[PDB]
Amino acid sequence: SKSWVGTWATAPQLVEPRNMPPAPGLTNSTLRQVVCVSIGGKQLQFRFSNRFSKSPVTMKTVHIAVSKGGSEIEPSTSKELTFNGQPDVTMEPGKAVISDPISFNLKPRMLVAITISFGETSPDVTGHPGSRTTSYLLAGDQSSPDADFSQAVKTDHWYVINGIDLMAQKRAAAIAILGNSITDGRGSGTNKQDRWPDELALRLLKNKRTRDIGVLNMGIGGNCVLHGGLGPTALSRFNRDILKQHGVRWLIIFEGVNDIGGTPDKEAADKVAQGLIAAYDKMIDEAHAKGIKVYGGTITPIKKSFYYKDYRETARQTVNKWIRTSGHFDAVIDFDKAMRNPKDTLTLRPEAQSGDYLHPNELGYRIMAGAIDLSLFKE
Repeated sequence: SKSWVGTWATAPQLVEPRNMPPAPGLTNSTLRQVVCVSIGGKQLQFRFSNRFSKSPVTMKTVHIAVSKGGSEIEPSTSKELTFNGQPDVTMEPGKAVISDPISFNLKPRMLVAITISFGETSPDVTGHPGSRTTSYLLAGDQSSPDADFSQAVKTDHWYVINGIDLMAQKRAAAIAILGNSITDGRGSGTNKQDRWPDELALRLLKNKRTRDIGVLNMGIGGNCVLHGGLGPTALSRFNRDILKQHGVRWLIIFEGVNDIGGTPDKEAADKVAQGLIAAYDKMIDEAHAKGIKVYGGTITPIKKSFYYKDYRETARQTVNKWIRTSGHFDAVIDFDKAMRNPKDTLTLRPEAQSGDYLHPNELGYRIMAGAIDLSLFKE
């Protein structure tokens, strides 16, 4: 009568050199990370990824606890994870591991501190650079609940952690979201957990009908759908990051601006527009074959940003016209109409953007989530 449903996830990639951990590095060190769940529950599993590493990675211990802000925890809440009964586990190159199930009082929107003490690690690190959240690193094995991190090395990235799922009855389900920096939260507040999917999670949790619906943010900063970009492309990662999640009954696709932004002329931009349309249809069909409904987000404005060219704007309009009028998506989430300036509809609302006319700010992400009709998520 219960099955696993995702409550938090982050999309993995190979970490670029500029986003690598500062000294003292992960090997033989202890890393504390904070995540903000959506739905709550009582029995959890934790997922860790080595998908983009070519060496094994050993976690000597992993503890979970309620975060009190910053690097501090509520120590009476700390619990150790196990992997086939043992505290330590080694992830094979390119593979993930899932913890044994663990009882934990997980409340909606709880901040969970995950503390990993590592043995040997891989210099090609699997992680999520755009965490929008500070992590804390100490040399050595410092896994005690009373360990002092107040002075740990700060790094605004996530490493290794991949998901939290919980056991839930049939009414619980999750929304998975595929996107780029506009979804994983560039322009959102660091440690404020206020990316647009967070704002959606908050709206769902306060609406009694949707209170058991979780949110899985699979945005990747700089991501492309078709080719290039940062991290694996959306097409490449679709099976892992979307189809293999637990309890997903809806997918939001909101991605493609980076593909358009990378084009050097009209012919390349028109080709990208058609490629994006084809990619959307492929992903829609694959999700439908797994019983998942698919909602399409219109690509938001680019004028006044570094990406703007007249031929790129034409491609953006071609894509948005197809999203709005093809009927291939099960519904349309019109982020473009929510975010565009009423007085200059080709640009973002000035007060709702981060300064670059491409990435929204916190107000903008609130506006975006507020524009989603919650009746799209029914059981």
